[PDB]
Amino acid sequence: MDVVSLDKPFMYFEEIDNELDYLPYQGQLKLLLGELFFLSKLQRHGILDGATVVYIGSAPGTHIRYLRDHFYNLGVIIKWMLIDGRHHDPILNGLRDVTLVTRFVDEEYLRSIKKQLHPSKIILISDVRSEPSTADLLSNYALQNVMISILNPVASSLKWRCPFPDQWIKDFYIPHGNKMLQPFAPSYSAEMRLLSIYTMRLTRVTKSDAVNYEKKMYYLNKIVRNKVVINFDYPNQEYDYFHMYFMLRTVYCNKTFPTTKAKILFLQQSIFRFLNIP
Ligand SMILES: Nc1ncnc2c1c(C#Cc1nc3ccccc3[nH]1)cn2[C@@H]1O[C@H](CSCC[C@H](N)C(=O)O)[C@@H](O)[C@H]1O
Repeated sequence: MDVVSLDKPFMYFEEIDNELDYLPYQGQLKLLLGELFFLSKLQRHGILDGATVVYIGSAPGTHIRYLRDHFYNLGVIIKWMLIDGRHHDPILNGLRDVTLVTRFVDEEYLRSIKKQLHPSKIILISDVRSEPSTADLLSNYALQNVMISILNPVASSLKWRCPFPDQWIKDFYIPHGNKMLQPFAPSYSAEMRLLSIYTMRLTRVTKSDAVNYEKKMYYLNKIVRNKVVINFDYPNQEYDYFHMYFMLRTVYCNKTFPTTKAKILFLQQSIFRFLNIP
């Protein structure tokens, strides 16, 4: 891995500044970090407390247990509602504050869960997916807009991977938000998480945006993520660990540590141990 000297990683897609012509249970780690990042940002904004997290497409959702235990141990009052047609990981069983729902959501069912949660704050996390086609994605993203227009969450994190330019169909619309980059994504994934705080204006996505995404993400996965951050004071200086480190320092802990590095190391250790990563 070519060596590089960096002050910070790319945290949002907008920050990628160049382009190029296109672990065990790593998937749970990718979800866990981005959702710890998203929910920790909401905690900083004082809006996570008293909210209800509605996670659609949450199964098996092994990592969600770590998320709940994290905020439960910080004293943050959160109710979870995990909805999926598939059965969740049994490690999510027996938690009074976690509600498991075995159902594929449609418009009608989004209306009813809104009814039963209103007027409580809703935080939406979506990871629904139906290799997928461009029509599958357009259906998925429409459904996610339908989640926002009906559930009207105070914040959302949405699965967001633009369709490839060579499989384009039609321009579509997605919510405004920051496009959060995911460490420990698959080697050449172009998926981000669309993070939005609502104070919902939609954005047109065009075929040129699909070209910009494909090239920016390829540069990120070929060049950026294969670097060693040699100034990085950490047991592992590979970029994805550099990237994970900067996400993890937005996380709160009841425990006190002598240094920030000691805090990130403890958190990473905790996360890997629960996910059974060496
Ligand atoms: N409507 C839904 N509601 C809820 N969950 C849904 C869906 C959905 C769909 C659909 C669909 N196709 C249609 C075709 C025609 C008409 C209407 C249609 N509607 C898929 N999923 C779940 O998304 C997960 C992705 S992996 C997450 C991984 C997870 N985040 C983890 O932590 O491991 C899977 O577990 C899957 O079961």
